[PDB]
Amino acid sequence: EGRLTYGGYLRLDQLLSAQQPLSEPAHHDEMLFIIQHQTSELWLKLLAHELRAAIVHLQRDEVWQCRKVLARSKQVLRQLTEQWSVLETLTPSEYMGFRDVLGPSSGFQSLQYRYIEFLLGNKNPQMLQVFAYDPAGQARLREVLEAPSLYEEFLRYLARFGHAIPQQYQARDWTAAHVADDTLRPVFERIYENTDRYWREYSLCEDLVDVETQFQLWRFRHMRTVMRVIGFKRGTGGSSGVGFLQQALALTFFPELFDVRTSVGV
Amino acid sequence: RLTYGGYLRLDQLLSAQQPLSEPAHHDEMLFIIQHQTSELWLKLLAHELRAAIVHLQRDEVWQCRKVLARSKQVLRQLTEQWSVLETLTPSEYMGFRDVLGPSSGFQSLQYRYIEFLLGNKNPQMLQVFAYDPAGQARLREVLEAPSLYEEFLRYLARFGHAIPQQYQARDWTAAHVADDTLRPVFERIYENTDRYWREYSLCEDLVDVETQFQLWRFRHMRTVMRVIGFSSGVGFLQQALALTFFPELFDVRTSVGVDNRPPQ
Amino acid sequence: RLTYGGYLRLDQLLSAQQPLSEPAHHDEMLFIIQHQTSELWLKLLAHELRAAIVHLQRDEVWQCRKVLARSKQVLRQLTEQWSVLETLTPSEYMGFRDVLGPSSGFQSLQYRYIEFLLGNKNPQMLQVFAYDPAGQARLREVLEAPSLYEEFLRYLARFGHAIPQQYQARDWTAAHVADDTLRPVFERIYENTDRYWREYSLCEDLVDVETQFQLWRFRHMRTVMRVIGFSSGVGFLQQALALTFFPELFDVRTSVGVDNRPPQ
Amino acid sequence: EGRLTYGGYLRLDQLLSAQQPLSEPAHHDEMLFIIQHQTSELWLKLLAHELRAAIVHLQRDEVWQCRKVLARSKQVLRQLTEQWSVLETLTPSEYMGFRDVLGPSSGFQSLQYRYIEFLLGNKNPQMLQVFAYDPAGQARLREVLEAPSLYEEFLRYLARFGHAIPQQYQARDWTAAHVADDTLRPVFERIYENTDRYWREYSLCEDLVDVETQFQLWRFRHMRTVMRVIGFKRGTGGSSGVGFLQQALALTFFPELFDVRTSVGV
Ligand code: HEM
Ligand code: HEM
Ligand code: HEM
Ligand code: HEM
Ligand SMILES: N[C@@H](Cc1c[nH]c2ccccc12)C(=O)O
Ligand SMILES: N[C@@H](Cc1c[nH]c2ccccc12)C(=O)O
Ligand SMILES: N[C@@H](Cc1c[nH]c2ccccc12)C(=O)O
Ligand SMILES: N[C@@H](Cc1c[nH]c2ccccc12)C(=O)O
Ligand SMILES: N[C@@H](Cc1c[nH]c2ccccc12)C(=O)O
Ligand SMILES: N[C@@H](Cc1c[nH]c2ccccc12)C(=O)O
Ligand SMILES: N[C@@H](Cc1c[nH]c2ccccc12)C(=O)O
Ligand SMILES: N[C@@H](Cc1c[nH]c2ccccc12)C(=O)O
Ligand SMILES: [Mn+2]
Ligand SMILES: [Mn+2]
Ligand SMILES: [Mn+2]
Ligand SMILES: [Mn+2]
Repeated sequence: EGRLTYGGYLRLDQLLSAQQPLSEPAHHDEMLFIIQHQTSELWLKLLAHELRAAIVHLQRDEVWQCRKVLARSKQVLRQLTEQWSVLETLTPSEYMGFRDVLGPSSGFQSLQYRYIEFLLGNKNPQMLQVFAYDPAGQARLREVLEAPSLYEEFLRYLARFGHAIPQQYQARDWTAAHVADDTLRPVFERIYENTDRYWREYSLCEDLVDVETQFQLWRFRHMRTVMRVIGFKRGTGGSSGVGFLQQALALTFFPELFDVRTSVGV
Repeated sequence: RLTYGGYLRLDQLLSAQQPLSEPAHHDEMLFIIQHQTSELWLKLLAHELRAAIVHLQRDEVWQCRKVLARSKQVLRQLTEQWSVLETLTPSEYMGFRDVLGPSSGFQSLQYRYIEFLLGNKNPQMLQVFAYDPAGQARLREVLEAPSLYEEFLRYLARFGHAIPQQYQARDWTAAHVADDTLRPVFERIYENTDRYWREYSLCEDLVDVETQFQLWRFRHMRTVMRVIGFSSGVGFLQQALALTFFPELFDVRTSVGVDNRPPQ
Repeated sequence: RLTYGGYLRLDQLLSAQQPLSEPAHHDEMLFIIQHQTSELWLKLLAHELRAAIVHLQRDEVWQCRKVLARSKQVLRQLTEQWSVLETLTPSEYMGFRDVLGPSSGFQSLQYRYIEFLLGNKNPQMLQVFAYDPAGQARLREVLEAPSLYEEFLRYLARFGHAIPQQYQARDWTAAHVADDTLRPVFERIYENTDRYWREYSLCEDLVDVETQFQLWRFRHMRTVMRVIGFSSGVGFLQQALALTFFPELFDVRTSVGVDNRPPQ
Repeated sequence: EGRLTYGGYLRLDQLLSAQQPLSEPAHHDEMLFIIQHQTSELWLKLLAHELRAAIVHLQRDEVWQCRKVLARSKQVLRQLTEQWSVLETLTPSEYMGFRDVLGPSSGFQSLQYRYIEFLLGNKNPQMLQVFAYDPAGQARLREVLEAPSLYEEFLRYLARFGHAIPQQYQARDWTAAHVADDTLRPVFERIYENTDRYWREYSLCEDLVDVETQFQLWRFRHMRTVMRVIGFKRGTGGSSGVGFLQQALALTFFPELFDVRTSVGV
């Protein structure tokens, strides 16, 4: 159909022909497994689309626009987090009926997910290997890898307005994951200590805290779902499974924002 | 097949987002993805509802309930996701709505499948799918088969319930009409849950499914209202809220009351 | 004050659940707690909405938005919690509904406060609170004061917007009537968000608040429908869905369209 | 008003006069702080009410009734978990405006919460000390402490139907928290390996997994909220704060149910 019809515009012939279970005979629960991932991948694509715009707004000092885009980003992350409730209706007995059809593949190979991790700041050049089979996508990942993260662009925004931001944030090896910077503590303390004056900065700090918290919630529900489905069995990717996902919850995108809590109003 | 992206056919899935606006409008991606995620969930919902029907045809109560439990969760995601589209403002929509066609989800085959399966049969709807004789035939099969509700009634008939003989054979293509003779049947079930726990649990599962479906319809309407404002249009969506899949289940609420409980 | 239970006054709070059924019916506790949690949330909502009004009176936009953000979250909890009551079946309710009085949340003072604050003023409602002259007077104060919406309009008037002079002084006890002269005002705001971002963001916050409130009304109605089935009754709840707090905000959707964007 | 009026039935004069902020002047955000806890305490009271009934149903082999009560229990836990989203709008700058008015009190002193923990199996006789000031409530906690938990009643249910349940579960020191029992693995493996036959047991196992998962989600959101409000500052109760809440996520009510995942369909 033409791009002006409902199905043609949405390219449903292509979208709705992408569900191909491998189990033989076809296991009833494999459709859920596939759709759970595909809906997530679509939301991740939208999330990346929105986050990229949030970065551009920050670079241009467009605060309200940045916040609006981040508001939608939070709603998308919330859908990604809420949907785990569907997959939790998948029991170990059902999963073991087709887990074998799956190869040594895993979410590790999710290009879109890695894209988000990179955009938020959890850079990992060593992650470019898993996508060696695909140079095209690998290239797009490299771009974000070599560019300032959402968090670093926020720091650059603060720098443009006279905040005491270290000179290194003007230019450095962006491919290296951000490391907790103690010198940023006084910067955020000032913001939280005078919110009427630094309302723009204050609102953005809380938006970032919201984003990270929602992301961690996604990681937690992910881990808990894996736990109830495969328990402590090793993952098809090669990790310890739950153990590895448990360590992921220890990661932090915006450490200084959480650390400042300990000194606010001291 | 062997890799994450290969198994999930992501090259195909992630190349299905093609905005028409040019210069490309930032908010068109949301418009597309909002529909596509919904279509994927609707496909899963049909997959599960078909299984629920099979379980009823096999007198498999707990299995039917488990499948319906997942169905409720899928309907819940479809309902909750409207919150994302609510961030689409009139200012943003007016920037790309002009390049879009004049259709809506009214043209969704997957959605019509759900309506049909639940019992809201409409032979006239087959016309809109004339362009697709394949999907038209696939939809006609559901149209000619008993709905999820009618299969529940047939299940009840197989176990002593006073289900009218008409439910054994009739023109299933016609949408179910409220049957007052079913009132005593549901009253007996709700008035003796200790004995009719299977039937009672299924009745409540159906009420859950319909209620969640109505919530989807309401959130849909409220989202459309805040985007384009106020048959067809939002008026048609308002009328959809007056539709009911399992009327007798809601009607029985007004007459249940016999107390068959033992000494307490 | 010094201890957890003392500070939260739990001895008082947790001794307020007194079922009337005897023998006590297991499901009456839910009925009570469902109402009490809602009343607590409504109290917080009034607390926040009052603050939102103060911020508008002080031209404090970001503060108003932050308070409204919390208000939306409170309304969301009030809406989501209906899922708990949906597990109350007709079979269970018929076991204790007889000992209950003939009233409903229509008699909720806290709820009426919210309706009034949002603009749905009704002097006649003061009568139902005649038994409580104190609460009647506290409610009358909100009745005689500009609503959250009218304070938003007054804020707009202070900054060059073509707000009618009538909004400077009038009988606030009367519910706001749809004003077509406000259409060009909101069109200008939505057609130049780069300049009117403050106004644009507040307009959308109000649409969010009203939409979430309507979702609460809908879930309320659907829950009542599945418990007791189908002016007064569910018919009255159905009519409540036709009420609107900020009509002009929804109406402008049908006429926005001027494109003031720079070259792109 | 009489118990037949709306306000009289719900005892609103008493319920709505229980919000007494201590800050001076009255801090705007203290009302949220109080109401957030009071709504939670009301849901916890309902949860305990429902869980007690679930236990009675299990003792009487009333499976569908038990499941229905657990379904409502899950919905209540979901409300308790979802509401954290309201409290997350409370920033460090707002909280520090009245955190001082609060004494050395903490959720540790929540009798209703401890009641739930005990009912689920996380027994701790040493926790009877914190409620020494209140012998009345302390007594009610002791009852559940000395009685079989929800999980142990499930095991006793399985025992009544011929499942290979250890004799110790017929009578033992219930005040002692349940310890992971390896001998239960074969019992749950059999259930998950033949769900058509053991559908009753299967459904109950999944209900318990649902309950524990939802409870852990509550613990996680609790911890994340504390993290964004007070950061890594020590709690008013006396613990490390986030660190302590982090260890709480390591606790498990029904270990055998999660451990069996590793051997299901081996
Ligand atoms: C049956 C349900 C699921 C199970 C058992 C499961 C299991 C796992 C395991 C064991 C890992 C660790 C790597 C390995 O050794 O394989 C992993 C990683 C990952 N999974 Fe899941 N998964 C499930 C569903 C999902 C869904 C629906 C998504 C959404 C697209 C997803 C996204 C991811 C991602 C993005 C990683 C990489 C994380 C990182 O590098 O931190 N998984 N999964
Ligand atoms: C802001 C975006 C949207 C607008 C303005 C809109 C508008 C409408 C309107 C006016 C109708 C009534 C029938 C007609 O006149 O064509 C309709 C129906 C429908 N729409 Fe929406 N829609 C939007 C987004 C969506 C999304 C994301 C979905 C999910 C796939 C969806 C699904 C449907 C369905 C399934 C019907 C058929 C309902 C029925 O036959 O009762 N729409 N839409
Ligand atoms: C199964 C239990 C419930 C039933 C059968 C029920 C029924 C009704 C009915 C029939 C009305 C219409 C006015 C009237 O005729 O009195 C009403 C109004 C109302 N109810 Fe519900 N209700 C229930 C639970 C609740 C709960 C838990 C709340 C939360 C506090 C609540 C809040 C309200 C409010 C605020 C109104 C006034 C609405 C308005 O004036 O638009 N109800 N209820
Ligand atoms: C401003 C928000 C909050 C903060 C900063 C906070 C902080 C803390 C901290 C630091 C602890 C550890 C013990 C200590 O050293 O004090 C704790 C424990 C606890 N809190 Fe929270 N809390 C908050 C809100 C809530 C709410 C709304 C509830 C719901 C009633 C709650 C329930 C509990 C419970 C039940 C424990 C005991 C847990 C256990 O023994 O595992 N808290 N809280
Ligand atoms: N972060 C929350 C609360 C919030 C709204 N506006 C704010 C401004 C500043 C700080 C926090 C907020 C939200 O985005 O809803
Ligand atoms: N890694 C998962 C399997 C898996 C989860 N999601 C996937 C998506 C595609 C392929 C495999 C997977 C496991 O250990 O069972
Ligand atoms: N029908 C809308 C556009 C639209 C809504 N939903 C759609 C789905 C697909 C394509 C277009 C649409 C219009 O008036 O233009
Ligand atoms: N219908 C609700 C409540 C429920 C659970 N089990 C039931 C059995 C019978 C009737 C209602 C129920 C649910 O599915 O969660
Ligand atoms: N009005 C209902 C009972 C009821 C509903 N909500 C209430 C709140 C409080 C007291 C009673 C009620 C009846 O017909 O009896
Ligand atoms: N109203 C939505 C979306 C939004 C965020 N910021 C905005 C600014 C202007 C208009 C809309 C928005 C929200 O509050 O999340
Ligand atoms: N545990 C999920 C899924 C479920 C429903 N019925 C079941 C029966 C057996 C196992 C799991 C289920 C729920 O309660 O909704
Ligand atoms: N323990 C919390 C204070 C707290 C949270 N909830 C409470 C309820 C009552 C009294 C104190 C509290 C802190 O460290 O800040
Ligand atoms: Mn059979
Ligand atoms: Mn009768
Ligand atoms: Mn000022
Ligand atoms: Mn005009």
